[PDB]
Amino acid sequence: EIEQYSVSATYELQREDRALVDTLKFVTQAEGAKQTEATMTFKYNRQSMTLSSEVQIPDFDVDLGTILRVNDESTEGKTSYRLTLDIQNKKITEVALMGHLSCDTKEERKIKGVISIPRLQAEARSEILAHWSPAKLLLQMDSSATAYGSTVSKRVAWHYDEEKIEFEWNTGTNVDTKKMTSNFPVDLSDYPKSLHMYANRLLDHRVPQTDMTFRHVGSKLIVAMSSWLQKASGSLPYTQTLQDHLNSLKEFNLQNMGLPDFHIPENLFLKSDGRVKYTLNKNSLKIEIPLPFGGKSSRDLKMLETVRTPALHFKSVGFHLPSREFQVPTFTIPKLYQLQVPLLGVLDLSTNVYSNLYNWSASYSGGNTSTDHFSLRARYHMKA
Repeated sequence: EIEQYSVSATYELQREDRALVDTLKFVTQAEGAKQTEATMTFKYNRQSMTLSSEVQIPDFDVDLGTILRVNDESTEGKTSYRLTLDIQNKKITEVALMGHLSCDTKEERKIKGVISIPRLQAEARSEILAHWSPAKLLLQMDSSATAYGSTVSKRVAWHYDEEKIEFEWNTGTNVDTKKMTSNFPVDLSDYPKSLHMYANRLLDHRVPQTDMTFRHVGSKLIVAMSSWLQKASGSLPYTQTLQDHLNSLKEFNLQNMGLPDFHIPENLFLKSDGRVKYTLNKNSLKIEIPLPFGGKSSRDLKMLETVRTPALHFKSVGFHLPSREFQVPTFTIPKLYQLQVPLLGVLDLSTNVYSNLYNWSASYSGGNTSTDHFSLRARYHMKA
């Protein structure tokens, strides 16, 4: 069926509509009726900065598809990109990594990140925005992560203003018991069958010269220990769930791993509230310090923008070394500096903690409410 073998590393250049794919394939098949196809192809779209990797191995059904799509959307006044990592296992997208960037150079600086897993429910967020402003400054942050129903949040926002300056923080972390139980697979594909077969083996095998099996003594011991448990104090539904578990265990057959009883509260909340309120009366001070020798571009630093190594083509020894072009991140020198000069009070803080069965509140606003009228009210409060 196979007349011979041949392995090749032929490089081709595919016509992707308008774009060109530097398709390099490494097939290792056997010539003849029996094709031992095992090809490691790694496509590259140089016209669209797209990298792909293909490996088909039907011997173990290994058909992995890795596609790296990069969108060049950066312009002279709008720097943007769309990073995409599509991890397909057996052509099934199981890990996807998408990034959205709209970091403009004028006011808006949108930085985003998408992290989710369709198979295991592992959703994570990373979104950054920073609204540029010559006078004030506006900035935000987003970083959320939910995996198996583990809700984690962090909400911190700060904004500058001539009147007031505010700064809050919110560390959200709530993990629910039933949500964990449902999201996390708590049942094994091969476990109830094993328990049933173990119970069958235990029942269908015992000492001779008699017919009682160990299940009778096991039920006796479960009854005795249940009687001892109910002998002591404590009237909770967890005890009744335990009794049901014991009755099920009497036959030596369960449904899941461990103990289904959940003594913890179904809602497990843990939050750290807090803020900063910082008054600057009504106006701020925006000093525009002149910066001499400013506004220069990359070429004025006596440095090159792109580093190009000497391409070495020596025919005597056949040495080939192309020009590796390295891009130096550009930076522009500001001509003026915006400096914010603050003012006096009023000052105020508040922070509240909400842990499980714990609601602690605090509030204090110090500082004279009026500089020119001397109305001081520095009152605090602590509640738990």
